[PDB]
This record gives sequence, structure tokens and C-alpha cells, in this order.
Amino acid sequence: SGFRKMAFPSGKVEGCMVQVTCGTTTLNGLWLDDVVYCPRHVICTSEDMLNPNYEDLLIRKSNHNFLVQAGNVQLRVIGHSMQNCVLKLKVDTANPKTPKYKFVRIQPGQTFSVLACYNGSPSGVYQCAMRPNFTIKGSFLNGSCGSVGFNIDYDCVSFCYMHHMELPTGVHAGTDLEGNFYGPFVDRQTAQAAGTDTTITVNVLAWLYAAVINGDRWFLNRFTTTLNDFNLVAMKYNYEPLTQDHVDILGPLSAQTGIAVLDMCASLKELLQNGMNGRTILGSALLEDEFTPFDVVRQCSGVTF
Amino acid sequence: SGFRKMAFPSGKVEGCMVQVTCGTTTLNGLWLDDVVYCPRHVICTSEDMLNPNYEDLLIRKSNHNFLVQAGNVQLRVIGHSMQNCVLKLKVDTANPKTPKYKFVRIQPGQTFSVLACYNGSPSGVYQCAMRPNFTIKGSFLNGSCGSVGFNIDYDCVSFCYMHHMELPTGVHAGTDLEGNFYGPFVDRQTAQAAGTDTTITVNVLAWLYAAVINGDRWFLNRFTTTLNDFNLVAMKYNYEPLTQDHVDILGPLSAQTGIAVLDMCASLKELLQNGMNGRTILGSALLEDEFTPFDVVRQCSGVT
Ligand SMILES: *CC(=O)[C@H](CCCNC(=N)N)NC(=O)[C@H](Cc1ccccc1)NC(=O)[C@H](N)Cc1ccccc1
Repeated sequence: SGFRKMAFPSGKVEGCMVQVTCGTTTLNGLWLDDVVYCPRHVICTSEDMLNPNYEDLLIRKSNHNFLVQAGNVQLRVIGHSMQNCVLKLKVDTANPKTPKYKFVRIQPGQTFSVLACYNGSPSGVYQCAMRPNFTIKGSFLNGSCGSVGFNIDYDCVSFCYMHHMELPTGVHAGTDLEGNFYGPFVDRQTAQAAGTDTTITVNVLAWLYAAVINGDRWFLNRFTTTLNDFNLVAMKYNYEPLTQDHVDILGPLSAQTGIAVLDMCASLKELLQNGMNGRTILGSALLEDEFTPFDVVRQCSGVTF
Repeated sequence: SGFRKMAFPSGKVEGCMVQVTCGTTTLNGLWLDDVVYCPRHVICTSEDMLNPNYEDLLIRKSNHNFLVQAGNVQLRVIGHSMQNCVLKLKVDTANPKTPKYKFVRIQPGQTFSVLACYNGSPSGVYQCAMRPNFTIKGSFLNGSCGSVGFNIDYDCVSFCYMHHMELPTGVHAGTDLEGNFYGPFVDRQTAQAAGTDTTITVNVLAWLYAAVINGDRWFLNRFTTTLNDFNLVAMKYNYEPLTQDHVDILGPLSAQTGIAVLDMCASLKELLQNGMNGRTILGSALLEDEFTPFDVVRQCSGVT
């Protein structure tokens, strides 16, 4: 029983983390086979970040200016390239602890485990959701860049996020491992503000199913509704619209509990309009939306890797 | 910026988790050097658990009955002993991946990271607090006994918990790595109920400090309360008493915040009586008590 915000085992990623230094700037990198990936603003001065010509400043440097270090071992850079906002440094040695991996671009609403690192050393791991505004509400301090987010798809480590920048709101923004930013953000010190956020309704429903699997039933009424009557209510509370594909993905939890998706949509409807009656659900007094439907199955089914 | 309940990196512990099978019963074990630790009731059948006698039940068994698996490699068991409620299995080979480790017994109120495992394979990692009633509100399914909790002191993995049992409440109970249960629980199918629980006052305060460092300051007030007076409001609301040892350990965050421990005790005291004013604190409408004062520094000081 029980239900906690659960991260994937971080062992396979810990083995790929290294330190990348260029001039006076250091940050983290991901060492897979004989290539190290890291944010390309490692090659930038603070002066450069006001208007950075990454194409020009990349070729102005060469392999010797990059100091990659895997723990205590120095790795010899033998080639440097640029794929969007991610700098690829070819190295002399291939990582023996390289897992079977894949580079994936997640969609807003999905989750992943973040391994926060500093100077190429892991500090801690936690679960993050990619908000609808393409930010993540993470925990990062300076030097955390190159920290990556990932999922473990059965026998494969799917990397989905590399951290680049903190915004003024305190939220965070990054890229996929192809170097493409999630959201309308820039690796440039220019005015950037996240867009208005919304609540991932499909994830909240999944989290109510999880509460039912763990005994909590006080919020379940004898009502049901239509998918559009609920969405009318959802829009009023700045909730993401629920699609038919969303209802499809909640089937497995609807099947496990014997509660139709729209039956619980009605339960959520009245949780939004009349509050939570000063009661707790899985140890929270607010509606949690950082659990995907697969996150609930994974935790309440004992999936292993 | 930001504050989430993050766990320690699990890599070092992952290498130590194996699958222990005796008869029809399979659970997880910890493989350190040439020894595999696991909950002793692996030797029992469900019919035995109603009134097991472990010393005689081990009298019945041999090293031949204990099957250990490190991934897909089978480890030869060459000896089996028992220390309190933990079974120690001596094996033919030592774990190449044994970290510098300690066995520690935590006190109620401190936190640790749990690596939930099944069939010797890790499934997830999360943070827990040892409640004042010596329970933990974790996430454990069947075949999760053997899973272990741990901290990471720089480069020393100090194990402090092994999972053994879930109680009717839904909470969880286990032992330190010397086989001694936390709380008045036992590995037997007997009437056992978790004592009624209290909130960890010192952790809530640390959590409030984390909230202001991260920018949340609406709960502030500072009406000048005394340690005692606070404690008398606290105990009525089922919060554990706040000693001045606690005040001492909140010193660091009282410093960086410039907020005297007692003046936040004040703003906690009326948060306790008035309410949350329908507002949040780091994304919670509840007072969070599963963050130690060190947990708050470690997460605000970038420790690795
Ligand atoms: C991940 C990092 O911390 C990295 C600094 C590495 C050097 N190591 C240490 N200082 N210990 N990068 C940044 O800190 C990042 C650089 C950047 C600037 C502009 C865009 C993208 C990246 N700095 C920030 O993100 C600041 N918050 C500046 C900023 C950026 C965007 C909007 C508003 C402010």
C-alpha cells in the first residue's frame, strides 16, 4: 500500500555523469559511449550571454580548451560539435557503464526523474512534470546545468531533458537531448517569462484513482457526467481539457477500481466546486497533477528494471 | 530555487540488492562483502507466520535451502546465522560493488531514502520519515520486504532501515540492519497496531524556513512567543514538543533567514489555530513535517 512521488533508480544515469569545464565555466555532462553531451553555454563568458554567437564562439575554441573529467579521470576531447543548444564533445574513451538508451522528446503533462548533479557528481533525484507551459518546477542551484531528466522504459534509459536555465519565476527550462528547448525559451540572457500554467487534469484523475486503490473513497459520489459538461467546469478552474485519448489512458485504472472515468470526472467536478472538505488525499490537501496514469500503474504494480 | 522532496542517488545501493528465495518465499536482500542480509521470516511459510519459532525453523533449514541471486548469477550460500529479526547469509563471493557503509539506528523524526525493490531489482526511490510512532508512510507492494532505507554521508552509505511488514493501518514497519524492529512490532501474525502518531514540530519549522528562503513570506508575523507557551498550543494540536536542542539545530537556517527560531514558532502557533488562509507554502496546503533541518540545508546548499 501507500503512494509516494517515486523516482526511477538513478544508478544507470549516475554512471554517465561527468564534469565539463571551458575556461572559467564548469557544469555537468552526460557521457554516453565516446560522446559527452552538455549545454553549449559552457563556452560562454558572462559577457557573451548578452548576445551570444554560439556558431562563432564554438569554432574559436578547440579540443584542448575543454576539460572533461569522469570523477578523478581526465577524458581527452578529440572533437567538438554543436547540435542546437547541446554541445557534443567526442572523447578518447568510451564509457563502459553506458546503458541502453534513447533520446526522446516528452510532451507536456508527462513526468520524468531528474538526477541533480554538481561538478559531475549526483546530489539527489526527484520526479518532475513537464508543465503545460513547458517549464518544470524543479530544485536546482547554480552548477546544476547538464543535469538530465529520464525515464526507464523497461530495459532502456530514455533521456528526455537536460537543464539549461532558471527563469525569474523560479521555475526551470531546458532542452531535449537533441538540443531543442521545451517551450519558447533561449539560451540567451534576454527577457523570458513562462506562459500561464494550467493543471494537468488527466494526471489529477489518475491520482484520484491511486487514492481509491489505497483505500480513500470519501470523495466518490454516485454521480456521473458527460465529457463536455466536465470540460466546461474544467475550463472554469484553469484545468487542461480532457480528450478522448486521455479517457483511453485512464482505462487501466478505471478497470482496476471499477469506477468509470466519467464517474470520477464527476467526483473531481464536485471537488473543484465545493473543495476538499478539509480532508486529505494521499497526504495532500491540494489536487496533485504530477502523476501520470502510467506513474500510478508503475507504482501500484511493482514494475522493475 | 525550488523545494521538492528529493532522495539520495541510489546507484551505490542498487548494486547491493539481490533476490533471496527459501522454499516458496522470495524477497529482497542486501549483499555487503560476503554476507547477504534479509528479513528472517523468508524462512517461514504463511502457515508458519501465525506462531513462528525462528530458532527451530532455522534448525530445520540448511545452506542448501537458501537460494541467492545477484541478477542472474547464483551465489553459493556457505553459512546462515540470525541476528534478532534479520537473517545473515554468508556467500562464496564478496560483492565487487560494496560501498563504504555503516549500520545506524535512526531516531524518530529523521529521514532516509528508500529503494523499493522486487525480486532483487530496484523499482523506485523516495524519501521517508521515521514517524514518532516508529512507523513509516512508504510505498510497498508484496515482495518488497528486504528493501532498505539509507542516507549517504559524503561517500558513506549508512543503512538504517529494512522493510519487513505492512500493518492494517497501511503504514509500514521494519528493523535496523542489526535486526531490531523500530517500535513495538514483531515478525508474527499477531494483533499489532501502530500507536497514534504526532507531527514532527522541528521538521515543520525547518520546512517553513525553506519556504521563506524560496520566497514565501506571507505566513510571517512574529508576535514574540516563549518556548513553553508555544509547546502548550503544540501539544493540544498533536505536535511533538520542541526542546531547545531542536532550537539549536534550526540555528543555521534561523541565521540565513534572519528569523529567530522562536518568532517563527509564533507564526507556526497561529498557523496552527487560525489556519492556512486558503493559501499555499511550496505547493502544499498542509504543514509538511518530513523535512529535517539538514534536509533543508542539503537541498539549499548543493551537497553531492
Ligand atoms: C546551470 C548553471 O547554473 C549554469 C552556470 C554554470 C556555471 N557554474 C556555477 N555558476 N556554479 N548556467 C546558468 O546559471 C544560467 C546561464 C544562462 C543564462 C541565460 C540563458 C540561459 C542560461 N543562468 C541563468 O539561467 C540565470 N537565471 C539568468 C537568466 C536566464 C534566463 C532568464 C532570466 C535569467
